[PDB]
Parts: sequence; C-alpha cells; structure tokens
Amino acid sequence: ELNDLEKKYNAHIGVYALDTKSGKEVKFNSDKRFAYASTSKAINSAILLEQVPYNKLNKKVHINKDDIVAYSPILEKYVGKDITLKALIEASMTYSDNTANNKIIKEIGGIKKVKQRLKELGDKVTNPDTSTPAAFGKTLNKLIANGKLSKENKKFLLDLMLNNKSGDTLIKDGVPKDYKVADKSGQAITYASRNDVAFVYPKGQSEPIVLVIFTNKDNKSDKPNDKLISETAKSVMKEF
Amino acid sequence: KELNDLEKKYNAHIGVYALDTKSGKEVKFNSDKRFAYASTSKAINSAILLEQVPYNKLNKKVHINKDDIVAYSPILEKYVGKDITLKALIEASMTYSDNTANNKIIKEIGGIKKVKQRLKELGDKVTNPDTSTPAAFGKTLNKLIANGKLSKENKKFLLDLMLNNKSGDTLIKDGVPKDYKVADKSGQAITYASRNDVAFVYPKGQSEPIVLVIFTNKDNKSDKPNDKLISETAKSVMKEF
Ligand SMILES: [Cl-]
Repeated sequence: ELNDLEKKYNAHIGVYALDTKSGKEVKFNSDKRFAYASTSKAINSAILLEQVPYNKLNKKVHINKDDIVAYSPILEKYVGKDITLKALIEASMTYSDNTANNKIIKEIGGIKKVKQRLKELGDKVTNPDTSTPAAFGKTLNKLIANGKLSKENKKFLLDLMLNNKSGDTLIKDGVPKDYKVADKSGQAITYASRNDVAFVYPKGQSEPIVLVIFTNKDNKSDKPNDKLISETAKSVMKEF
Repeated sequence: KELNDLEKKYNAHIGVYALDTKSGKEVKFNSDKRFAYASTSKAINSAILLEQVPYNKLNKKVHINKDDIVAYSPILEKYVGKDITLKALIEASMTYSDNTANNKIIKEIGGIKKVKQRLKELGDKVTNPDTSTPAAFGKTLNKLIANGKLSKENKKFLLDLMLNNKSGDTLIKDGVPKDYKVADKSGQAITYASRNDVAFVYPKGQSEPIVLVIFTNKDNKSDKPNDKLISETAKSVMKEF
C-alpha cells in the first residue's frame, strides 16, 4: 500500500480522495505541500466559467506580441489576431498553454481575484505555486463538482477532461475498465510526470470520487512515474 | 555502530565529518575523501547572497526569461515572463531544490568565479564546482552559516528553511534523538546511486550546533539508494557527542 510505495519508488506521495456520494475520505500526507504544476489551470478555467455564460463564450480577446510567454503551443500563432474565450480554455486545458492561462486570469480580474475566490471557497492553503492534496481536492469539489457552474459550462469543462490524453497512463490506467475518469494532468515543463487530479465516476454512480495525487522524487527531471501514480490509484480505489 | 560496519552492511562508501562548534570536538570518517556533490551546495550559494543583501532588501525582484530555465525547476517554470523577489528564489532553491532559482542566485552573487573566490577567502582550498571532501564542506558551512557574518535576520531566515524541509525527513532528522532540532539540506545525483545530507543539529540545551556532513555512494552505482544508511550513520555519530 502507500508507505510501501514510498519505499518501492523512493518517492513521496500525497493523496486525498473524497467520495462525494458518502462523504468518505482516503488520506496520506494530505497536509503536506507539493508543487502541482498545470493542474491549477483547471481552477482558473472554472472561476472564469462562473462569470461568463456558455452562450457568451464567443467573446473575442485580442492577442498581441507582448502577451505571449514561453510554452504556449496554440497561442504563439495568434500574435495580432483575436481568439474566443472558449478556444482560450481549450488551449489551456488540452495543451496547458501558458498564454491562454494568463489571458484567462486577466479576464477574471488578475491573480488577486483568483486568490480571493479561493478564500471564499475556504482554501487558505492554495497559492499559485504549491498546495496540499487536501486543500486542492476540497477546492476542486466546491468549484467544479459541487459548485455553481451551469449545466452547460460544467459539461463543457468535464468533456475537455474526459477527452484528454495526457494522463491515460496515470489515474486512468489505475482505475477499473468501467470507471470513467476526467483528469487534469500536471504536464510540467521542466521535469517528468509528477501530478494528476481527476473526477472518477463509478459505473452506476453519478457522483464522483474526487482524487488528488501529488508525488515527489527530487532532482530527476526525465524519469516519470506514471506507474507510481497508477499504482497509488489502484490501492485507493479499493476503499470505495 | 561502527561506520566501518555500515559500509559493510549497506555495501556503501561513507564520508562523514562532524564538528561540535561548542567544544571544538570532531568526528571524522573518510573525511579527506572526495565526493561529487549536487544540491547540498545550494545552501552555500544561498549563504553567500545573504552575506551581501540585508533582509529588508530581499524583496528586490528579478525578471525571469525562457533562457534562464533549466531542468527540474518545480517552482520557477511558472515564472517565465514574470518577476520574482530574492526572498522566494532562495525558498524555491532551498525547499524544493529548484535549479533555475539556484542559477539565478549564483548570477546575483556575480557568478561561479565569485563563489570560488569566496571559498578561497574562507580558507577552503579543496571544494571546487565538481567535488569536495566531508571535512572541507563541513568547515565551509561552519564559517559561512554557523560562525559567519550573516545578520541575525538572514541566519534565522536561512535555517528556518532547512529546519522545515520535508525532503530531509528520512535522513539525519530520522537518526538523532527526539529533542535534537535538525536543520538540513539533502542531495542526490541523477545518473548514479548517491545520497547526501549536510546539517546543523541542535542538541537539547545547547544553542551551539554540531555541523554534520555525510556523503555516501553505493559501491554498485546501478543500486537504488537506501535512506536508512544516512539515518543509521547519524545515530552512531551522534553517540560520540
Ligand atoms: Cl507534473
């Protein structure tokens, strides 16, 4: 199980899983801080979807040269063009586009308005760099799984997660055939697979198990442990 | 135990130097042997910058571009096209062992040539950017951080990071007594089996620390490192104080 997986891999593992149907929790270093990478992009996209209706997603934003930052694969092709908010959220959620994320936060009212929304949600732990498995899972439940998003803005966002290929070797490989997973992978720039979060849907249950899995090796940037994350998922899934 | 025997038990090479800065008492075992180190040197570089920047001035910001980014930069990869302060680069280098934060701290000092010159000046003529010895690295952390020139502010800012470091848990912090306070920085090579820990151990009742340096590598480099070795080395060495 989980401390044997610390030994097995020589990694640290932080888990927080929450069945929202029953209130049941699985923890393990839940109150320890990890650097979570692009999984914050799922938060920033849902807070803008709280304020913009699905029909108003056809608003264009103008992209100019100074707006573009490194590791933007879609938005580097938009210097001096306009793009809808919808296509900014697909680029940030499918490609982890950095320019798309910056424009989505600009559009929320700057990072202070994101910080403040989290204080309102009751998360005094998450900051743009690090959070704990526990803080993050609760924020994800309150904002996406049991939040205030319209039927249509929440199907839009979950289908981007449901149809994402990035972490089919992480929580997705780890659960049984018949569970459906909607995940936001870490897809970190400078080091290999380390984080993954998901909404796991039991076959015959509409409510999700929220599952946060943050891991740390330290200093080995090209070794992914896709299998430390799918093993940790398997063992967690027993509890439900 | 004996240290000779832990090498025998875990099939490892151990280098260790301990100095009680209160009495002046040293423990040595493979002291003058050279080991290639990595992230334990981030605490040396953090201490040379805090020697020329007053704590109130740590809010100064540097701009990050794509070309500063290097591999395993857990925190700074989220800052391309952004500024970050100097108190924040040091916390990312010390807490998360971020490599863009370390390189930017070295550039602030004035580069590797001024890190060299500073060591030379502290009397360390052994350490180079590649290897060092347990004895050289131990006298250098003592002369820069425990009996150095840092302000009170900056010496507690730096040790609080090392004290609340969750990546050194399975190493020195795990082998000492229950009421020994341990402030450390870990390190481990990428390409072969190697595991290091340097620390400032505070025995109950004394405010002077023991400086502990433990360098280790498995005799078969293809072997997975075992954190237990550092833990058990630390336990033996502490019995000598
Ligand atoms: Cl990641």
